[PDB]
Amino acid sequence: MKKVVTVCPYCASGCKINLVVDNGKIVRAEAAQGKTNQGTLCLKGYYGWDFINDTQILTPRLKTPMIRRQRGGKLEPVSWDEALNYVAERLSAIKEKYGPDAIQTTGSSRGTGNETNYVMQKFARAVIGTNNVDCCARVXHGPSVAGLHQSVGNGAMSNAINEIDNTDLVFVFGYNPADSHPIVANHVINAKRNGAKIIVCDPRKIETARIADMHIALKNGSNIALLNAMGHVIIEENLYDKAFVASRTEGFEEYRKIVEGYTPESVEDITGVSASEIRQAARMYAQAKSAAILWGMGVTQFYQGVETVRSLTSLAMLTGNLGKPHAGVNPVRGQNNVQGACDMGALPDTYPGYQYVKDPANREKFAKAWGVESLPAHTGYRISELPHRAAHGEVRAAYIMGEDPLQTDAELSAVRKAFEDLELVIVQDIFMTKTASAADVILPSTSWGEHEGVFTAADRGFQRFFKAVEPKWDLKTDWQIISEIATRMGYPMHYNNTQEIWDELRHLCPDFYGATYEKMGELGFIQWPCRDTSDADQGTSYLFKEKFDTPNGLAQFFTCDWVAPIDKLTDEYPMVLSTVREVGHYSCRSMTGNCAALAALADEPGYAQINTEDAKRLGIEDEALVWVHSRKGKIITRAQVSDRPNKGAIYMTYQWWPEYKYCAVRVEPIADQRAAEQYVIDEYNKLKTRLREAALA
Ligand SMILES: Nc1nc2c(c(=O)[nH]1)N[C@H]1C(S)=C(S)[C@@H](COP(=O)(O)OP(=O)(O)OC[C@H]3O[C@@H](n4cnc5c(=O)[nH]c(N)nc54)[C@H](O)[C@@H]3O)O[C@H]1N2
Ligand SMILES: Nc1nc2c(c(=O)[nH]1)N[C@H]1C(S)=C(S)[C@@H](COP(=O)(O)OP(=O)(O)OC[C@H]3O[C@@H](n4cnc5c(=O)[nH]c(N)nc54)[C@H](O)[C@@H]3O)O[C@H]1N2
Ligand code: SF4
Ligand SMILES: [Mo+4]
Repeated sequence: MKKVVTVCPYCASGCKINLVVDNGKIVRAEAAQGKTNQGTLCLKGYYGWDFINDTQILTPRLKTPMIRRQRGGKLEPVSWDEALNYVAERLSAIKEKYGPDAIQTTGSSRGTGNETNYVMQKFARAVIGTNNVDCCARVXHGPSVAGLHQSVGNGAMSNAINEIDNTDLVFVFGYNPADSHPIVANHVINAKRNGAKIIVCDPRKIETARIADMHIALKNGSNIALLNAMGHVIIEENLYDKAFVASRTEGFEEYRKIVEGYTPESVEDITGVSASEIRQAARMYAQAKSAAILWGMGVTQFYQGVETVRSLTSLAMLTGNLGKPHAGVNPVRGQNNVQGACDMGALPDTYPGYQYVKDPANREKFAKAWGVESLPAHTGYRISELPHRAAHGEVRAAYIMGEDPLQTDAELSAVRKAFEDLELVIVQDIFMTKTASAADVILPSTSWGEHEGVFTAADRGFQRFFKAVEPKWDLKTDWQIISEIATRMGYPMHYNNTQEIWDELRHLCPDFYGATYEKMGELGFIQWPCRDTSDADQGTSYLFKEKFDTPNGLAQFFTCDWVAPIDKLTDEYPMVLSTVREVGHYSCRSMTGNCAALAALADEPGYAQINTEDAKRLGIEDEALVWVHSRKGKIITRAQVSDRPNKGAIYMTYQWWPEYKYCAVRVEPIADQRAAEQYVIDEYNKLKTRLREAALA
């Protein structure tokens, strides 16, 4: 019996886990003394390791490569040699004929690791010769990045997760850590425990709200309105940090100009918050010696999402809550490694280390390092643009690794036809997902407990995770697959281990250079920038101490006018629909749902939080399956009646097989519940056998 140290592959909290191995199998998992979790794990880290053993509760783990040698296809098992040769040849042929930009590749924000993301972007750039690399996941706060990037020059959490504990005030906005990042919620509770004030801006009465000094339950979608009003009060009452605004920012006057009209009274009906509440929240935020803002999707998944991010960052600027510890602007994003995949350059406009491909010097260094004449300089296509690029014949092949767009992208039928429009779709995954079943070629890889690497936690903290068990089938790591394809296409690539990949990149990225494997060790948490390999350099806790990373080093102010959501509530669709998380289960459902204990927790079709009062009116009972109506939309879900959601809006999840946070719908009860249940079991059985029939063939 031995314990192998790893990092949770669920959410970005970065909890260290000791996987206990006995014989050649993982026996159980227990918390380790990581930087962030310090001996605590939530339900998913504790029980979510089971999926590695191919339980088949939902879908089987991929065991062999496959090729569908005819669109009306029999996806048939094949040797690695046939798969790899097939891909390298198709890609070469597509490239020569239509050009490198005719192929699209994806990074992956899950259990694969940073190293393989560096290998895929290298593959796209040095081998195919395109900048078409991108992560879907990087919509975990896609808007956050550039939005935040224009205000501050860096889209990362400005301060450490561990710095939260000592904030004087936590400003939670469109963020529900209790379900989303359990271990980060603990840091917030500990902050309150150390004596911090807490303000929660959220429509729903989430867990955090109950410990909050002030719960600002604004109306779904009234974001910029309240934000402008708060900025208004802060300036009106002279609560801003003038010295800071003068020496470190730009844009005050134009911001001030706009927020002027946004008096608290003027926005009481739009936000549904009383002016005194607004003023009080604004003063509490302004009065705190140090305040930290944490946000999530309730900010980004809105048309005015990108605006709200910059609008919040402005409050932080106004109050000089940047450049010091226990403060900051902190988008706590989703996946265990959404941060890493970005840090590794799995983006169409930067090499790893946030070294823009548009810089001739950056290209010179990389092209030299990669032993290549020229590296493309123009931005690549974004994975979100696939349907469109495929339809118009601009991208002829998609190399999708560790993503499930045929389950996760909006209006999935769109991606089904893109797949239909593409000449070739390669899907490299760990499970027979809906996306994998639609592919032309499946390339099976190792999973999280079967390989090693590094992940970057929510706050840019690099961490090592180790291989705890061998794959039981003939699998290759994602980077071995890409490397061999690269080699068969004429570009020599092979690595003996992930440290070979890491050291290579360390040498090509100044801000990552000091974070050696040794420094990270089994429990080191090293936040970049980490420039010197010397033990004296343990990383950077908070960003912007001296300057701001914007071209002229000053943060940039911004807000705009509040604009009501696109979905007009009607007498026909009187309710607002918004999605939300819940522990137990995790996004894609492929891992969480293939764990015996976790699958026991989540029911099909899944819940829809409905407000006690709303339900009564509509004649909807708790646990009762229900109908949710929209334009060209009707979904069946189980009602979870409660006082938590706010009257007028229902909150479903999406972890079941664009202004995503606001949608006008009409919830209606079901009479023949028994005919509804059977329908659900029926559809679920159908999909399950489908995927099974695809893999087990
Ligand atoms: N409609 C809609 N679209 C969205 C969002 C939304 O909420 N709604 N949100 C955005 C956000 S925040 C996110 S997080 C994304 C999420 O969407 P995706 O990026 O698709 O994320 P997952 O669905 O978690 O898919 C990860 C896949 O990688 C596979 N995988 C896991 N480990 C490995 C590995 O080691 N190797 C390989 N090759 N594969 C592996 C898993 O089995 C799974 O199939 O979508 C974004 N776009
Ligand atoms: N258990 C579990 N945890 C997860 C995941 C999972 O699948 N399961 N997925 C991970 C991933 S990939 C992601 S992207 C994150 C997403 O997690 P979060 O960023 O926490 O996002 P949600 O819970 O979807 O929405 C956050 C909050 O925004 C609030 N909100 C909605 N509309 C508004 C608004 O108009 N204004 C304001 N102020 N608030 C609003 C909602 O009530 C909700 O409480 O979770 C991650 N953690
Ligand atoms: S908080 Fe997140 S990273 Fe930690 S054990 Fe739970 S799912 Fe894993
Ligand atoms: Mo996400």
